[PDB]
Amino acid sequence: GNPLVYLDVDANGKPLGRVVLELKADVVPKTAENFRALCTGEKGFGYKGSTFHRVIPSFMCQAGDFTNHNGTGGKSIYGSRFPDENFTLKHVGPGVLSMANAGPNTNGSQFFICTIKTDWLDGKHVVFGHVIEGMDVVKKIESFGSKSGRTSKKIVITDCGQLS
Repeated sequence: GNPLVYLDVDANGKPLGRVVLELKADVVPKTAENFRALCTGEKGFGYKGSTFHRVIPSFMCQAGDFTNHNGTGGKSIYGSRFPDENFTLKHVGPGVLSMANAGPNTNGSQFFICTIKTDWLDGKHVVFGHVIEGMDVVKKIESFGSKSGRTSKKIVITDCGQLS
């Protein structure tokens, strides 16, 4: 079936716990495979040791810039960027996992977990999964954000990988 992956997250060097994500490879196989491989690190790069750099309360928590740590970087397993696969899954509520981007067809490695329904992103960001376990961890992360997105704690993905 669809991959299950995990992110273990610290804030200021102390563990918050684990976020488990289901990747909808049935719907968006290319987007799911990218995220899966960046969690395992099997291509020689990926999310381990990187940060949630942009966190906005009552919106979303964004991570995945493992090259520049600030929203300008990241890369996919295919190359620097890859196309929008489809917009079939929608931003229906808290727990949606979706690709951050810089306009059409600019997916790399940055992603976000919604903490509300973000319907205005439908047709603009590729949704590719959702939180299975660990919304409590997501709410902790969210609480360390700000309106500007700047975090008030250093929020690090210390470990990540594939469960199934």
